[PDB]
Amino acid sequence: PLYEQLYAHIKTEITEGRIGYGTKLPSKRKLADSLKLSQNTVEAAYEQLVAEGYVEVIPRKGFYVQAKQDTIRYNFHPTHIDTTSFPFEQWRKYFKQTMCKENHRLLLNGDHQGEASFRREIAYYLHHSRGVNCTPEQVVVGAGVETLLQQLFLLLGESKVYGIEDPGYQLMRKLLSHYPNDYVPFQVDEEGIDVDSIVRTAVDVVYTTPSRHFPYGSVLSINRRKQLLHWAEAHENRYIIEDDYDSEFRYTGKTIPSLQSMDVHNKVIYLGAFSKSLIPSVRISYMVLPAPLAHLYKNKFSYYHSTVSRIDQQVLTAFMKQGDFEKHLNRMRKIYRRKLEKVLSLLKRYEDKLLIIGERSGLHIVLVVKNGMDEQTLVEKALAAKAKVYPLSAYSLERAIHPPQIVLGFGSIPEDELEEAIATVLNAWGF
Amino acid sequence: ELNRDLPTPLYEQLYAHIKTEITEGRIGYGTKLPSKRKLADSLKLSQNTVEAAYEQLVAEGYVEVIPRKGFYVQAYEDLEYDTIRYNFHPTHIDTTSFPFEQWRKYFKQTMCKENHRLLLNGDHQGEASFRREIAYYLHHSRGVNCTPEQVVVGAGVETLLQQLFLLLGESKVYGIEDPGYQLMRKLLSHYPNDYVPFQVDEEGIDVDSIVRTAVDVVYTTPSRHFPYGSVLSINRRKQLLHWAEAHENRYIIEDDYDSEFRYTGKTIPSLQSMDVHNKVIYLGAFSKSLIPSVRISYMVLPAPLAHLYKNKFSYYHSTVSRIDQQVLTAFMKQGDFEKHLNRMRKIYRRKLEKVLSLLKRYEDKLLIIGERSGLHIVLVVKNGMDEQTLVEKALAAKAKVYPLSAYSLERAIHPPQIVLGFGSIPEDELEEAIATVLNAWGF
DNA sequence: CTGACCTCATCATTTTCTTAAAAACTGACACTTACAATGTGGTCAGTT
DNA sequence: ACTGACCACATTGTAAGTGTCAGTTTTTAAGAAAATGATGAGGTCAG
Repeated sequence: PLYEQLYAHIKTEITEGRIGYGTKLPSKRKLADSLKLSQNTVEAAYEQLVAEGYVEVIPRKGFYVQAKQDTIRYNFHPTHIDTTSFPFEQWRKYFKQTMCKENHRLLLNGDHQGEASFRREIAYYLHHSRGVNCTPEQVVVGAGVETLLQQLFLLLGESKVYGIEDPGYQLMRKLLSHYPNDYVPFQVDEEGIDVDSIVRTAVDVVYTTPSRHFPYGSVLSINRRKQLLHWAEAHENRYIIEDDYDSEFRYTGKTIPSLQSMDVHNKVIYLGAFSKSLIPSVRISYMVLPAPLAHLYKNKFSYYHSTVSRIDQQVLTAFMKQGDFEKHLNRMRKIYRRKLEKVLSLLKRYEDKLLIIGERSGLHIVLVVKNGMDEQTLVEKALAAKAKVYPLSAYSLERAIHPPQIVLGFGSIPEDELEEAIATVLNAWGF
Repeated sequence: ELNRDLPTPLYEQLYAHIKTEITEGRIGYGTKLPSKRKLADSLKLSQNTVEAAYEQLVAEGYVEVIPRKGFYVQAYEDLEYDTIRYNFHPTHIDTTSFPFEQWRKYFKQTMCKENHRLLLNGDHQGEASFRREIAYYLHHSRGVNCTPEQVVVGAGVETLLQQLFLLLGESKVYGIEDPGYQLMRKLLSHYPNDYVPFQVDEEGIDVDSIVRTAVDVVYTTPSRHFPYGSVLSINRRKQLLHWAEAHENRYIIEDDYDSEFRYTGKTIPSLQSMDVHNKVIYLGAFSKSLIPSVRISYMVLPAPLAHLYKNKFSYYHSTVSRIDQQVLTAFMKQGDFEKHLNRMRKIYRRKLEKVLSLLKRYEDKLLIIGERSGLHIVLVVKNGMDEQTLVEKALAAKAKVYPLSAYSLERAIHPPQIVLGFGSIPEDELEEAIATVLNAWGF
C-alpha cells in the first residue's frame, strides 16, 4: 500500500543519505500537492517514520533527520511403552468435558506448584496404593523428572556428594556433569546395594531404586533397608531419595510396599514418574518432600510458575478421579504379562547359550550371549539386520564384561510380531 | 480369630500374620518353618495358597528357602534406632474471545486410534514441522533471517534461560534494564553470576553507560519497554550492535514482549534483522498472545552457538508435549493464527480507547505516562498519599491494585505511580471497576 | 521310606468386553450483513 | 503566510452469521466372556 510505500520511499533517502542530519524533509502540506498524493498519506508516512526515529520532529513542525532413525523395522529398549492399546476414546471424552467455553479462568496460570485437585488425588492414590504417607501440601509436581532433580540440586547446594550405582540408568551422571558436584560409584549384588560400603564411607545423598533395580531387577530385602534407614538416622543432614521406576507391574506376588513407608523421622523423599505408564510423551512427574525440607522449599521457590500445562493437569485429574486409571493399568499389566510369557517360552529352547538373568516383573529382559563373537559385531549385525538393539556396556562405565550381555525390551514390538522379531534377531546372530 | 469375611484373601491374611509374628520377634534367625504339607494340613488350607504366600514372602526377603529342604528366616530385627473482584495484571490475556471450538477440531483431528507411534517421545529439538512453521512465521512477520534448525522449544522462558546460563558459564556479568520486569535478577539470585543495574530514560537504554562498562551480556526489549513502552531509536540500536561487535565474548539477548500488537505503526522490524555479525539471540513467547497457561516458548541461536548447544545438551528431552506441539503446528499451518491475532488486536484497541476516554475527565490529579501500544497503562496519582495506603484502600473495596514499589529498586517519584492492566476485565465492567476504585480512593 | 521340590485338572464369584439401534453431534456449501481498512476531500487552533 | 490535527464519505473485501443438510460420532443396557483366588491330585528328586 502507499501508506507504507511512501514510508519506504523516503526511508531509502534517510538511510542512504540524500539529505544529511538536520535537513528538512521535502516539505509539509506541499509534498503531497507536488507528488499529487493526498495529505493523509503523507501524514501517515511521516508518523510511521517518527515512530522508528528515522526523522526527528521539533514540537512545532520542523524535520531533523537522524543518522528417531529413518530405516528400522524394529527397535528394542525398556523406554518404549506399548502404545496401540491406549484408550484414545476415553481420553477425548474427558478432554471435551474439561475445556469448554463456559469454563473460562482456566486459561491463566496459577497455583505455582500445581492444581490442588491434582495434588489431592495423587496423595490419595499414593496412600491407598503404595502405602506412602503424604499430605496435599507435601507434594510438588513438575514436568519431567529432570526439572525436579535440577530443583533439588539448586535447593541443596554445590557442597554435597552423590552416590550412583554403576549398573543403572545413565541420568545422574549426565546431570552432575554440568554441576560442580561429584559422584561416587557403588556396586550392587543380587540382594541390593552395598549398604556396608556406604556405611563404610562418608557419602551424603545416594540414588537408589528399591522397588526394582534397573536392569537386573533385584529387590532389596528388609534387613538392608533397615540398615540404610539406621545409616540415615545417625547424622542430621543426610537424605535418601526413593525412585518409583516401574512399580505396580509385578505379576505373581502383588507389588512390594515403597520404602517411604518405613520412614518415620523424615529422611526419605519420594520421587516418581508418570510417563512410563500413560504416555511416553505427555511429560508429567511428581515428588514428595519431608515436612522441614518441603517447608523450606515452599519458602524458597515462590516465584516460579507451574511447568506442565494446566489443561493436562485438569483433564488427567478428571480422568483418574472417576477410576479409569485402574482399568487401564490392569489391561496393560495383562498384555505385558502375556508378551513376556510368550517371549520367554520362545527363547527357552536355546538354554545352553542364553541364560536369562533377572525376574519376571518389569518391561524388559537382559540376556547373556555365550557365543565367541564380540558385542560390537553383535550390535552391528543387529542394526544391519534392520532391527537395532542396545547393549548394556553403555549403562555401566566400568570394565566391559567378558560375556557380552545385551538388553532386550518388548514394549514397542506388536504382540503378533514378537516371534518373527525374535527369529530375525537370532538368525542375524547366526544360530 | 480369622474372619474369612474381609475382601482381602487368605493369600494376604496369612502373610500379615506371619509378618507380624516375625517382626514382633516370636520367630528367630535360622528357625525351621513347617514347610508346605504340615502347615497346609494344620490350617486346613490348600497347597496353592500356602506356596503362593511363602514364595511372596521369599521374594520380599523375610525368609529364604533352600531347595528340597524347609524355610529359614533371614530377618533379625532391631526395629527402629480477601475476594478479588477485578484483577489487575499487565500479563493476562482475554478468555471469552478465545475460539475454543477451533481448538477442539484440531485436537480431535490430531489424536486418534490410527495416530499411534506418536505417544512415544523423541526429537527434543522439536519436530521439524513446528520448527519450520515457526521459522516461516517469524521470517514473514518480524523480518528475522534464520534457518529452521537453529530454533529450539522449551516450557516457558525460565527453562530456556536456565539452559542458556548453564551453556555460557558462571564467569560472565549480566546486564538488565531499569527497575522493571523482575525476572533476570530472580533467576540470578540462585547462581554465582552477578547483575549490573541500569537506568533508562523515556527513549530507551543508556547505551553510553553500556559502552563505558565491561558488562558481558545485557538484557533489554528492543520493541516495547516494560512498562514505559519506549522504543529504541536506530542510532542507539546501531551503537549497541557496535558495542557487542567491539569485543568477541559479549552477547545481546532480544526479548520481544508484545511486538505484534502495535496498532497503527504496522510492526517494527526486530533487532535481529540488522544483525550481520551474528551477535544477538532471539527470545519469543506463545503465552502472552494465545494462552497464558499452556507454557510454551521458543528461542533462536546463531550457528556456532547452535553447534555448541547441540553438542552440550544432546541428551535432554523437551518439556513441551508432542500433543500440544503437533496440534498447534496444525493450528498455524492453515493460517488461523493470523485471524486470532487480528481479532485480539482489534478488541484490545477498543478496550484501550474506551478506558482512555473514560479516564480523560479526571486529568487534573492524574496523568498517563504510557503510550498507545501495549496491554497496560502507567498512571501517577498526585493525591497527597503514599502508594501503600492506596493499595490497602483498594483492598478495602475488594478490588486490589499492584503498585510499582516492587518493580523499583529505587524510589522514582514520591507521588506514587501505579500500573493498571485490562486484559481480563470485560468491556461492560470497565466503567464500574474504575468508578469503584476511584470511590475507594479520595475521588 | 517319609520328606520336599513341583503341573495339571476343573470349580467358583465378580469384572471386562462386544453388538445392536437411538441419541447428539459438527463440517460443507451456501448466503445474508456487517465493519473497520485505506483513501480523498475539506475542514480546524494556534504558532510564527 | 506556514503548519498544528478533526470531521465528512467513499470504497474493497475480510470477517461475522443463520440456514438445512449429509454425515461421523457418542450413549446405553443389555448381552456375552475373559480373567483370578481356590480346592484337588497328581509330576520328579533329594536325603
